[PDB]
Amino acid sequence: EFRPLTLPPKLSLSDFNEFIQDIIRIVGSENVEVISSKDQIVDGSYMKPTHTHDPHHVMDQDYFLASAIVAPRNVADVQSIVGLANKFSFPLWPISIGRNSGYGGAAPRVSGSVVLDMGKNMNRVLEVNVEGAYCVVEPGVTYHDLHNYLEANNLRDKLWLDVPDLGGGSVLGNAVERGVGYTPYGDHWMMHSGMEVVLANGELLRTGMGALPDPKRPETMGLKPEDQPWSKIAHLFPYGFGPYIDGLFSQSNMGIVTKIGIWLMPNPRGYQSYLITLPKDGDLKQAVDIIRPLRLGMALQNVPTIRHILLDAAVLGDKRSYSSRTEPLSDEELDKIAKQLNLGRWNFYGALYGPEPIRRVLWETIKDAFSAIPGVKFYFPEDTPENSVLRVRDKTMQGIPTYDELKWIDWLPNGAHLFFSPIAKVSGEDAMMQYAVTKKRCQEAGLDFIGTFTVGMREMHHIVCIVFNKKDLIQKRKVQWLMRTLIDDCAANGWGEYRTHLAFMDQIMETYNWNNSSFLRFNEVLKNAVDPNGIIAPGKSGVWPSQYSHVTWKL
Amino acid sequence: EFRPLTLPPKLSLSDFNEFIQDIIRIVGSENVEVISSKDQIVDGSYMKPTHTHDPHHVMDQDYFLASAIVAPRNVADVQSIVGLANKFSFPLWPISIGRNSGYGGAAPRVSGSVVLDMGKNMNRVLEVNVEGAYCVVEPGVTYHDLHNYLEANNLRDKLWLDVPDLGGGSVLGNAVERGVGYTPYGDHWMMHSGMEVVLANGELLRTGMGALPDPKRPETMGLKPEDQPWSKIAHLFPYGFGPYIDGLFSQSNMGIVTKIGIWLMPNPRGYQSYLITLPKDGDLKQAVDIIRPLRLGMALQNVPTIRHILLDAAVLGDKRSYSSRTEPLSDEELDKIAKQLNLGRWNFYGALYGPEPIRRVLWETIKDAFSAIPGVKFYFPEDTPENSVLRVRDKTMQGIPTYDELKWIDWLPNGAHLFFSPIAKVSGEDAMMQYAVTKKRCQEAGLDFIGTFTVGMREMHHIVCIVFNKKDLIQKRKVQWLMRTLIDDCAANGWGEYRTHLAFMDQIMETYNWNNSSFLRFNEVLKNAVDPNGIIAPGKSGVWPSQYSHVTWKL
Amino acid sequence: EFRPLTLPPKLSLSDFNEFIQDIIRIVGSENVEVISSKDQIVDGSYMKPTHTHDPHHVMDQDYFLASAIVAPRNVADVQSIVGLANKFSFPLWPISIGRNSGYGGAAPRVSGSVVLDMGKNMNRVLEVNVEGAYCVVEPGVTYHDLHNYLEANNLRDKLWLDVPDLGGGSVLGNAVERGVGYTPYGDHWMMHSGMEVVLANGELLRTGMGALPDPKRPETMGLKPEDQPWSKIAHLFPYGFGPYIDGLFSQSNMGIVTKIGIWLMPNPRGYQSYLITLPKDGDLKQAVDIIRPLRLGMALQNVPTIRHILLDAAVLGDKRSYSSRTEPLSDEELDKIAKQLNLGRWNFYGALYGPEPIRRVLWETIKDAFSAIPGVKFYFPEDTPENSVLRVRDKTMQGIPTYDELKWIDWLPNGAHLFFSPIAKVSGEDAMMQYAVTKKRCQEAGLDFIGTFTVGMREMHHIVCIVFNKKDLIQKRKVQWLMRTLIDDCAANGWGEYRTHLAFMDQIMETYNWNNSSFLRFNEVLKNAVDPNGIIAPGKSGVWPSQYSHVTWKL
Ligand SMILES: *Cc1cc2c(cc1C)[n+](Cc1ccc(O)cc1)c1c(=O)[nH]c(=O)nc-1n2C[C@H](O)[C@H](O)[C@H](O)COP(=O)([O-])OP(=O)(O)OC[C@H]1O[C@@H](n2cnc3c(N)ncnc32)[C@H](O)[C@@H]1O
Ligand SMILES: *Cc1cc2c(cc1C)[n+](Cc1ccc(O)cc1)c1c(=O)[nH]c(=O)nc-1n2C[C@H](O)[C@H](O)[C@H](O)COP(=O)([O-])OP(=O)(O)OC[C@H]1O[C@@H](n2cnc3c(N)ncnc32)[C@H](O)[C@@H]1O
Ligand SMILES: *Cc1cc2c(cc1C)[n+](Cc1ccc(O)cc1)c1c(=O)[nH]c(=O)nc-1n2C[C@H](O)[C@H](O)[C@H](O)COP(=O)([O-])OP(=O)(O)OC[C@H]1O[C@@H](n2cnc3c(N)ncnc32)[C@H](O)[C@@H]1O
Repeated sequence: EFRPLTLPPKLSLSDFNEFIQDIIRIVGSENVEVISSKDQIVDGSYMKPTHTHDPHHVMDQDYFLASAIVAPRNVADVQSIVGLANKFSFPLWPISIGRNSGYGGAAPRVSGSVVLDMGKNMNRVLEVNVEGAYCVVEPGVTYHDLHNYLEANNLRDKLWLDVPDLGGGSVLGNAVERGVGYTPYGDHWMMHSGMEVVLANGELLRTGMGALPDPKRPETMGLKPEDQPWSKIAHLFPYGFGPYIDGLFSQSNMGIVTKIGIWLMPNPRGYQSYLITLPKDGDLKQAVDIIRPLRLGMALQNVPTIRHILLDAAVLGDKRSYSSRTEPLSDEELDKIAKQLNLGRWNFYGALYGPEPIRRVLWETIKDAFSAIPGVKFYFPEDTPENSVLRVRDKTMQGIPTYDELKWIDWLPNGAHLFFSPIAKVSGEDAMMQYAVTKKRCQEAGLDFIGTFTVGMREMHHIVCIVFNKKDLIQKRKVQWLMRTLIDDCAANGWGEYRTHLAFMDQIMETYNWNNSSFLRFNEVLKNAVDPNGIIAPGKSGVWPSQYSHVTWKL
Repeated sequence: EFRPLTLPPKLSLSDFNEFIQDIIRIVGSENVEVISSKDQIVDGSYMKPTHTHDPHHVMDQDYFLASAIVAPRNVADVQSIVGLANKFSFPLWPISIGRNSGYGGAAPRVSGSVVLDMGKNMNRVLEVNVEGAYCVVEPGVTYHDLHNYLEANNLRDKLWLDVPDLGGGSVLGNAVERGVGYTPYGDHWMMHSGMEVVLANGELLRTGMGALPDPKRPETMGLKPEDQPWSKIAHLFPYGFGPYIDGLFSQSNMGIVTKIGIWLMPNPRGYQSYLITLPKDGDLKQAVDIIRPLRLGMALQNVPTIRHILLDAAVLGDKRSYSSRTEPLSDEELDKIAKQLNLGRWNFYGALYGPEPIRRVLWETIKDAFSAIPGVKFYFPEDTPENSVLRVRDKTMQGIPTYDELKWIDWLPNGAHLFFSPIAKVSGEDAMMQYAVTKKRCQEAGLDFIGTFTVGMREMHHIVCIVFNKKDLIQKRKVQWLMRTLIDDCAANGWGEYRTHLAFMDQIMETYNWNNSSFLRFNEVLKNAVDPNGIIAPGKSGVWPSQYSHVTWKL
Repeated sequence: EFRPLTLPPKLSLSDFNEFIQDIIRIVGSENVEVISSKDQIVDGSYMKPTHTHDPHHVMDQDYFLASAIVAPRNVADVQSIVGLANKFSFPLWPISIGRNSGYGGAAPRVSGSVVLDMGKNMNRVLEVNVEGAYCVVEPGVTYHDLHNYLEANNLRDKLWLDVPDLGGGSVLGNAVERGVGYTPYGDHWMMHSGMEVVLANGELLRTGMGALPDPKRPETMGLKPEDQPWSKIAHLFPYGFGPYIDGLFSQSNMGIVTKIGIWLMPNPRGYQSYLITLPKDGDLKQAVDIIRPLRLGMALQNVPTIRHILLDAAVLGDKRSYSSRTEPLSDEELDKIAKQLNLGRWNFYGALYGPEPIRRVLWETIKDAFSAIPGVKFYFPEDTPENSVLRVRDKTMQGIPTYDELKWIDWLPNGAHLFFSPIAKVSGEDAMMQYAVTKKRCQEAGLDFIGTFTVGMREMHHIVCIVFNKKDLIQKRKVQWLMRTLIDDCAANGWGEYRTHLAFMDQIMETYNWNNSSFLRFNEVLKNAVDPNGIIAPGKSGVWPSQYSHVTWKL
């Protein structure tokens, strides 16, 4: 409790101690973990994450690190700490889950900060409404939970989730992060309606229609604002009236979110998952010119994703279990692998939704569509092996949370994922053009290119999956080089990343430099006005309170 | 030029004069119209709007009024004036079109303000890209234009708009206002990607991916930031990286928008409009419980709208041309009218989109769906008269801009529309429950209830259409009473309005009072930080720069 | 001493401790009670009140609560603490008595505050002057005391008090609260002349003529300002010269009052109390049209009060001792009760004052007046039973303090009074019109309407007496609902409450919203200027120092 390994800025030890003390004096000694010595070395697991730092560590492991961690027990709690963080100018690092792995996990941008483990005690499914087809959750509600909640309330037969590759993340955190999932409810952020947050001054706020208060009633009298129910329309319409501010709340540091309204997808009455294996590495090109109008025409239902063989392969076994060769794999061993598995070089998964008479037609147009690609082959989970990736993806394209993809995090003995994610047009050319670049460097990096193009409706997210050995300093540096390098090129070409690890937020935000950082600047102004003190997650999205030296702080 | 009828606050005449002078000294005498005497009495037309005030005037006609008007010729212009408005603390009232009729039109919230007729000279279709299925426009681009643009470039066969009941409004303004249209691209605001605005400090900003700058090239050298092209992804992905600020830009006074990226809907390959007449006033109830899961299942394509007989009737002829009776019409004369027209009490229009094999099925489920409603009857524009509303709605549900609905603005000799628009759940009950309230007051008001429920996907917008005689002070007051009254009740019931005339922004913003105006307050803080001086449209969405007395200002 | 259960805002534990320490270091350990654990559960009694909170608790019992309590021993003391409250920004909650029960008692608006038990040691009758017919008192002087003081100085034969229903309250506190009593000296606040208060800066002030200092004299040399006598005219004329500021001192948080000049009523030379029972519930109507011109003509002497049967009945026995029926009593059981007691539905008490030749005439006009009401019946305490309410009221209408009315606080097993008190015109219509509303809700509330119209000379105070069970959370919520509900309606009708419990000060102050809170705003400005720090009773009368989030604070 007395002497963490790292103080936040300008902070005195006594102050830390007092601050930390009052905090124990509220959330309970149970709710706080002070980080006193390096024996923190304990990185974690995906099963039970470390909140102190970056598990997959690229910089010094100990580089981005908490001074201590706090489990607020309830909103009022969050409110009080904000007060203290304000009294002492101790800044906070709020997190729901811990899982922002491949992005930094629980590690705070600024070291010596306070990690606000929000999900610990705030695990509630506040509500699930069928007629509205939505749910309301706390940070702590992981996807699996949100799911089991449905199962145990026999709702599955009426409403469905939308999960990301992994089952464990916070439904809530992922949404503010603007994460991605598979069904037609894939765009997480967009699926929200009505949120709540403890702004910096410690004041509570609820968005959109969340502002229009539920009328009064004998049963609702005297409940803290926090515990008050919401208005009817709160979660069925996100806008409200006048300035639509929710966005200041995603991937920013404008506030601490306590709750959120997530739309649920009504069981559609028909579902069919599949694969369309692509034979040549260059097929990736025509496939896109293909996938393009189908998605826009909505012939393409959920989010199409087109996987690189190894992703699947890695999902399948370690790199070693395929070729004990320190260098990266030859254009040739892939094909060999591509065949060993019955996959392509490129591997397109999707799903059809609803009444079969329409699923049937759609498939015709698609199946019929991808036919111009030679050696193309179509499948249904049944037409494939038991360890089959497509197997998992079927649960996936239907809200069922897996955990199997993690295994690809295993390719290299010390696995640590990291993802580069320039966004590119749905153009086979551009897709190809992008890729070339990406791969080339992975090469240069001593790296196996590994990645996928998830298809947005009018844009495409290229996720370069960089595993790397968390213990080989030589490689990690190679990775940092690679990273920052790719960032530069991408932008050189006009492609921005849309999400990133802690260590690159800056470089990333700077790419977005039109008219002289005009945007960053605007932002700063707003962060200032609202977080006069910088307590809330300074450095996020590379945004810094004036209290922070851009000089001492950026990277 | 010398002596407008109204000065903005704390402004001296000399100052006005100097301010106004320098302004002529840039935009040209052509670009400015000084409002010197009441002979402004000239209200307008929909064909060529008055910018000085509120055409359909509820308060004193002259109540909300410009001191003068200015047509910025180009962005730099807008930038300079901002400077002047800042030099003199003269505030501005930016408008694209002029058409915000039923909301106030060109009338500025604060009188003596400067009306910034943005659309006058900034009429450009900057771009339309087919592969992206989007366009980029200036305030001045009205819908008809955006349309004729397609026609004259033979694009109609590939891309389609999404219009509101009327053809003339600014595509751009309507979007920031969060307006509504008919096709599946009905949600205007949501269809935007990449915008540009002159913030208050006069600095330019482009959102999302608009921040990621187009790489350099010999042909783009030396163009003002304003004239620079955009990045590839600029208009195909709205988010960018870090804080998603676009929303601060809709229905707010955070900035002056110069341009915007609007998604275009690719010609779908099949379209079928229709009507399903509802016989009993109470049918409105079951219809909704009906429409509800179809929209969520997406069986329901574009935005369903369920019209009250009179809307159609009024679209059809004046109230007099149906019953010279100063009082409002009897539950009975309607039915009589409902029959005279072949319509119902309630009248549901929609459209099917794409390949007939799917249109066909959909219609079955729908046609098949509404069958539980007795006396229900289905139609295609062909199955109806030539003056038929459905005729117009077919052009409408397909991006073709009409002008015919205006005629309903004619019901009462001096027609002036005004709309009340509580938002309610897609629940027949609630729908009914809402309505009751609404109508009851229209009664009390000496008013014909006239309205419609446009169906949002998970919420429903009830548009009460209040015509009223712009010259009968007795009635107008009745209307104000009605208004403010309805506002109170609605909220009493938990329904917020989402858009409103100038004269009620306040009352409206106040309904949104959860946790003590927590939201309004937050907003104010942001407006402050960014418009330290209050020049930009103070009072909008009922948000006021501290420079403004809430005491002297609210209503 | 070390760890109260609640800190005031932004306060650190060490600070509390230091603050609390210095305070012990002056007023004595005897004078302070630190609130360390929930074992505070001890609500109290009317005989010896709890200062920590709200005895009759509507919100969480523990909702509004002290951090500790302090008994300043003398003014200098009050002055020093003010200093400390200022040094630490610890705010204060000053109280004389503790009895503000049905309003909150000793509970501070803001929890974690310091309760300033002023009356503990400042119990003095500083003076009673016969020729002036006034007295001067400290907070601690309860009414009984002020009375016994007269008895033991044989003054009763020359001067008389004016008590409220209860004997125990602070004569002083009740006056600043603008309380009410029975004789012609019923308007407490108005009976004051010359007061003294420790303003926020810790500086002492004496009002009106209190400012004109008593000339110097050998015997008065060197006495603290506090102990200095007053000028002659100090207590016989309230105004002084220039701005009449006393009012900033009643029901506000502009200062801590240490003393006050209260006018005494000279024994009048004749007194006769009585009752005029009203038979029908609707008699209440004509009675008022009756009582109206008599009061204005002054035929009506003291404050007439017209009681609802149950008040008397409850004064008489518990509800159970009349009808074991969880629901509220039938219009019928009342009449039955009304008869069981010899009372009416409505029950008008009063008194005649002075020389019999005039009392005699008055009574004629009155007796003669109420004769138009059928079944009307007149009485003198003698014409009634021993447990008779009128018995008590005779002592009452003559300054003699009872304690018997408390028993009505007993109707329901866990008794807790609360009072709603819209003010209405002296119009039988309005009176009736008001009542209807009030009762209707009590209904809805599962509540027995219980109340009375005390007649002001040109306005009438309707005191709805809500008992309710302090342990039944279901009911309490019902009460809050009821409350806030009634508040809304009343105002809907144009009736304001004039006094209220802690938990509604806000809702109440907001009703008073003419011209946009113009008044509240003005007030705030003044509180600001004078209590730059907010230490003095923030939130009172719903007025909050800018140091206080209206967002975090209101209700
Ligand atoms: C390891 C991994 C990650 C991954 C994968 C697959 C694997 C094997 N899939 C594949 C993928 C990856 C990236 C992209 O772009 C697409 C696909 C994912 C997937 O399919 N879709 C995704 O969107 N992400 C995937 N990820 C990444 C990762 O698994 C997810 O992003 C997790 O959901 C993140 O973890 P979680 O524990 O939910 O978040 P947490 O550690 O709590 O941090 C959230 C961040 O947001 C802010 N924040 C969080 N909570 C709050 C609160 N309460 N208030 C305010 N802000 C909050 C913080 O800044 C925090 O840093
Ligand atoms: C008369 C009428 C109106 C109408 C109708 C039908 C009729 C007969 N239909 C039916 C309807 C009405 C309301 C609702 O809610 C639904 C349906 C409409 C329709 O089908 N859908 C609509 O969304 N609106 C309809 N309306 C209302 C009206 O016709 C439209 O809202 C117009 O599009 C508004 O006029 P326009 O000329 O485009 O706007 P303008 O006068 O320029 O003002 C825009 C406001 O927004 C801000 N703003 C505008 N330009 C800028 C710029 N450049 N920068 C910054 N802010 C800007 C301003 O605050 C301005 O006040
Ligand atoms: C329980 C009850 C209450 C009651 C009753 C009858 C019963 C059974 N009678 C009937 C009645 C009730 C309400 C109304 O409107 C009319 C009639 C009362 C009566 O006949 N007349 C009344 O005026 N009130 C009656 N009340 C209510 C209650 O009994 C009285 O209001 C008491 O006199 C209040 O208690 P007391 O102990 O005197 O006050 P205290 O707890 O010290 O608080 C006073 C408040 O004023 C401010 N304040 C107090 N002291 C100071 C000092 N020294 N400086 C500055 N401000 C001070 C504080 O804000 C404090 O909260």
